[PDB]
Amino acid sequence: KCSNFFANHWKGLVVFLVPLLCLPVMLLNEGAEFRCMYLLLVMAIFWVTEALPLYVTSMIPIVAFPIMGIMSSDQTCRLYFKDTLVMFMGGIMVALAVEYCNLHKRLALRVIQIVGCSPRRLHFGLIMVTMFLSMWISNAACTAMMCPIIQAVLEELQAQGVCKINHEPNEDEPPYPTKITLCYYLGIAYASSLGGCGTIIGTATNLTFKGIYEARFKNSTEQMDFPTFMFYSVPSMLVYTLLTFVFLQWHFMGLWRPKSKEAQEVQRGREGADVAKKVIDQRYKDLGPMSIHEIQVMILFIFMVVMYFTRKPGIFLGWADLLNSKDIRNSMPTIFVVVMCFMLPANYAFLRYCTRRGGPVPTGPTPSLITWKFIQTKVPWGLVFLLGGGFALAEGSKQSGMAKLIGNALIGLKVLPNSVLLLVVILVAVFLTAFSSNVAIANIIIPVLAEMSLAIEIHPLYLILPAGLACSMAFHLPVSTPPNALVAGYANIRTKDMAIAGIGPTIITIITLFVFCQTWGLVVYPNLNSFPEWAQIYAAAA
Amino acid sequence: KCSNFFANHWKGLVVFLVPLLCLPVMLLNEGAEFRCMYLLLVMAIFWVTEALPLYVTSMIPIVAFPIMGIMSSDQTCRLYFKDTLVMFMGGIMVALAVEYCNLHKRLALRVIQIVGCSPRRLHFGLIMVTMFLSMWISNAACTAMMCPIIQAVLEELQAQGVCKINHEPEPPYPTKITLCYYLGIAYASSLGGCGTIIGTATNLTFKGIYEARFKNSTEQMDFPTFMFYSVPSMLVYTLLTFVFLQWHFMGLWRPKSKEAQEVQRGREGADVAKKVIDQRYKDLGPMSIHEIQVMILFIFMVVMYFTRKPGIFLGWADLLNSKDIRNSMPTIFVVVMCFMLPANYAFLRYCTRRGGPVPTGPTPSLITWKFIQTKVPWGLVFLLGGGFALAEGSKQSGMAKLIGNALIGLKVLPNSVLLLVVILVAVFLTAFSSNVAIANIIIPVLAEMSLAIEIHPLYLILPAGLACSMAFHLPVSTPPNALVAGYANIRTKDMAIAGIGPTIITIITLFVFCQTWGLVVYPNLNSFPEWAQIYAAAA
Ligand SMILES: CCCCCCCCCCCCCCCCCCCC(=O)O[C@H](COC(=O)CCCCCCCCCCCCCC)COP(=O)(O)OCCN
Ligand SMILES: CCCCCCCCCCCCCCCCCCCC(=O)O[C@H](COC(=O)CCCCCCCCCCCCCC)COP(=O)(O)OCCN
Ligand SMILES: O=S(=O)(O)c1cc(N=C=S)ccc1/C=C/c1ccc(N=C=S)cc1S(=O)(=O)O
Repeated sequence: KCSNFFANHWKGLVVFLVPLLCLPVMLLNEGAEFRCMYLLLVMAIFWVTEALPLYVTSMIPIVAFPIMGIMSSDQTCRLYFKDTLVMFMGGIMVALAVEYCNLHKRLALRVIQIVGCSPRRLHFGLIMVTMFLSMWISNAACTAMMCPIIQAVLEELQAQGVCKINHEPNEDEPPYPTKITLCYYLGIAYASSLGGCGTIIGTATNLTFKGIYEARFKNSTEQMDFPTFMFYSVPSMLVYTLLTFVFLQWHFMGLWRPKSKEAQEVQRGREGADVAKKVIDQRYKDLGPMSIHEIQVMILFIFMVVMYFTRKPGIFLGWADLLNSKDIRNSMPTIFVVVMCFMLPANYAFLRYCTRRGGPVPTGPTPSLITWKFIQTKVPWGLVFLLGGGFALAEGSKQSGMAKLIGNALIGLKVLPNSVLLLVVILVAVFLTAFSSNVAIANIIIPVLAEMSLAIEIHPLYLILPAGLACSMAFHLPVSTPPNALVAGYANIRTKDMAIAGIGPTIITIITLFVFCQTWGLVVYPNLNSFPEWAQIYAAAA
Repeated sequence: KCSNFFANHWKGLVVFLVPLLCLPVMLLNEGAEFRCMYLLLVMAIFWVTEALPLYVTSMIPIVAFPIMGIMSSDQTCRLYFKDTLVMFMGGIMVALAVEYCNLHKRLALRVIQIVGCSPRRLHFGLIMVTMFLSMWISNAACTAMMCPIIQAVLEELQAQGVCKINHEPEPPYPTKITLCYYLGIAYASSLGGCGTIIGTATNLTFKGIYEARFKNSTEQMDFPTFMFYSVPSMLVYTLLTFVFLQWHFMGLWRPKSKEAQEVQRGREGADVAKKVIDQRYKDLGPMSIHEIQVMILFIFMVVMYFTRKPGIFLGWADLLNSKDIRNSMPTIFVVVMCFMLPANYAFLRYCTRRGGPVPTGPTPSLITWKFIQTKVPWGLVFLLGGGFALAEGSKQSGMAKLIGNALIGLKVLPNSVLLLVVILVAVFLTAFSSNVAIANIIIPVLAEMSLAIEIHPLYLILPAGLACSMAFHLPVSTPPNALVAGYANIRTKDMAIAGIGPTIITIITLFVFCQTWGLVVYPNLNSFPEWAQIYAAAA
């Protein structure tokens, strides 16, 4: 057993040894919750270390749950491929439809002309636009929307000679992305996650903990209206985004290190702006006027986004409330657009048969907006298992009883002083959300915090708001949040790079949430520090 | 001009014009039954005419049902990706694992070696091996695997001068021997597909529909019982098909047909040529531990399939009795084990017995994810799920009862003539379109009609479900036919003439073995069972 043996063969050692070492967890304790804990622990070690492919590791619960007796085999498979998963896959398909024509190149060339063709400036603009867009739309939709634009921008910069997308070349193993590509893709993913926290309709986590608070505490003086939540949350969101942008510049592009070879590259790229402006303008003119194919794709995309926005906005009715015979969710418009792409034609030259006294006749079947061959090749189909694993694991945790075990576990924190309690609550929320779905963590932690707040005589919002915002802060692993998985799949990003890079945003968001809550929340809700009367009534009743 | 536009642009006309033309059905009638019927009619016309891609057409229910009153968005999406579909996808992945590392080549060449080398014995060996392989793999995959071997043998035979691939002199016309070999391979693929549930998708479709419609039925189509029902008839008509082709092209029973002389030249000489080329082409190397491990995993998976719920003893799924397991943990277990296990075990030189060069990098596994992602057909998810979802919506909306009441008049006809008519109609419909589409269209209608009359549902569903897989006349009928017609430049007229034999043989064989052997496998097909009475009364 030389050291070289470990250097070469450590993945197999992990796969062989970890289950045997983790066996005592279930052997010592009787309940089924400990079986679920064992399975979760082994899956977590496989995710962090990446001994197996991620997609294969996500296939374990199908085998594991029926054997352990947690839940039946038919139910487990149905837990995959739920409504939200269909929405995600449809979004990826629509993005490929956009890429099939050259609309993404047109949009990229337009943006470069406005920005000024500087690598540092473009990155800032794309992050800000992504955050503003994600304030009103689901995060995965924004990430899928924005990925091809980033790809086109990187190709243009490479064409001008500024940078390289991939390192110069186990022939199967895909190319390793460069520092700048990592910076851009991680930037758009993090920007989606950070900008989501802005408004009440930005993401489902906000709606979840809002609903829990409203249900548990009616007759509450303080209220989470649409304007008030935004007024509370926006400044912190701005500070997150700017500080995260600065950190990303420092980590990957050598912002404050002039000697570093990273900075010299950006300096040489910026040196050539004057001629690059004419080059970009000429290359844009080289593209012809927008064809009908592009216009049709663009109209379909705008229609999809508008239908996304107007469903139960909360400030007016929307189309969901008109149709109340059955529940309708966001999967409907997406698949509608996917089908409509296959129905419509790319050209209308066949109309020359009946009009314009004839003309050049196609002499062939007319292509549609997209082809199935392009979809079957480009879509990453492993994401089905990776995303469905989260739903399956969450439902298994709920069925087994491990969630109640965790909720009982948090109760012991009552002894701590107030500020230390707030900090520990934020840390616990971040750690738990690292490995699981955001909504599940909110569901398990929030009611405990409400009850514990009533017990110890402090205002419930004081703990509820920071934790609810904290559940969204997931940056380390691809399995933490759908944007991470999407960007990892689109451009092959190894887990180690993401885990190392994610350190900055975590510290930044924790510190800034702590400070702005403790100070600015007092301004927005003046009675936060003190204990109100209606809280006393509920405490006495309970 | 006028005809040419229709010739080029008929698919767009269908797609545009069918929904508007079928709209009055929904407009004039008030019930939800008619909305479901309108959706069914449009989807059926799209599947038959191929106006829109099959996988894309299958996605319509997700949009259509929630907008109407049928079902919610969550429920419709759950209808996709059931247990059986996961079993089928895992089986495809395991078959890919077998294809990787070239085990099928070993089995095929070894069996051909064991059987004779003369042209007739070579034909017999090719047909039998193709049938056996197609029992567990997709049909087109088996055809693609098997064609190169006969191509090489034919090339060498032509080079020697013992036989000619083509007529002497707009592609060249293949001769009778080439037609015999290639058509035999395609037909063998199609016939052997029917033997097993995982052999072809149509089996999964009709089994899943039957299980969904009648959850209380006491007769079950589990993996072993289906095999018991299907295998003997498969062997009988495979043998009869082989005998038919030999008479049609090689003059088997005609002593001097001017076709037996070619075979006599083949048996006199070039037997050694074929033997040498096949023996040399079997130079894969010694059997390796990688292949052995894959083989053991496959055998273990099948053994787990048989011992789920046997009548003789308990077995698993009874020792683990808290929840249902249902033939889905073995398949995914094998798939994961393929990624866990190494392929060399040469790294054990490090510990002791250092007899050779040690590895300098990570050791590969039995398979890679890149191979899986590029080879698996992922549209089957949408196609199969769409079939299941349409069936379930038909059940819930209430349109199923309306169709059954309409077909009550067929009660006067005797049971045997009804079975024959069902088989004939299934074959005729299959002639022009996809097998899975036809199964989706016709199986639920048969189930409801069976409830209306006093007939056991299996009695009609099994023969029709198997008949949906019998397609030989045209390239459009099934992908193996198209692949074979592409390889050897087969004109349509010859294929249509040659396919007459298998049609009659399979029809007669199904007609006889159903009525006789099914009663041995299912003793209660002649009677009307109690649970059927309960279902009919409730409906
Ligand atoms: C009530 C119902 C209960 C049901 C229970 C079901 C349990 C199922 C789950 C089982 C979990 C464990 C599975 C382990 C599989 C074998 C893993 C072997 C890994 C291996 O050999 O790695 C090498 C080093 O091994 C070493 O150094 C390890 C020592 C040698 C191990 C030899 C293993 C093979 C021989 C035995 C096979 C059977 C094992 C038991 C099933 C280096 O490999 P690498 O990293 O270079 O390349 C890896 C390419 N993937
Ligand atoms: C309670 C009420 C419920 C109502 C329910 C209604 C349900 C409606 C369902 C959808 C119906 C509309 C379908 C829209 C797409 C039509 C696609 C036509 C394709 C086309 O032009 O085909 C060409 C010939 O067209 C022709 O010769 C025909 C004329 C084509 C005109 C094109 C018009 C485009 C805009 C249509 C808007 C429709 C809005 C909805 C009415 C030849 O094509 P090919 O074979 O060469 O290529 C094939 C690949 N494409
Ligand atoms: O988590 S739960 O399975 O309990 C769940 C129940 C619901 N009940 C109802 S209606 C609705 C949603 C829901 C889970 C949603 C997600 C679960 C995991 C995600 N990412 C990962 S990994 C993202 C979402 S998201 O769609 O909310 O963004």
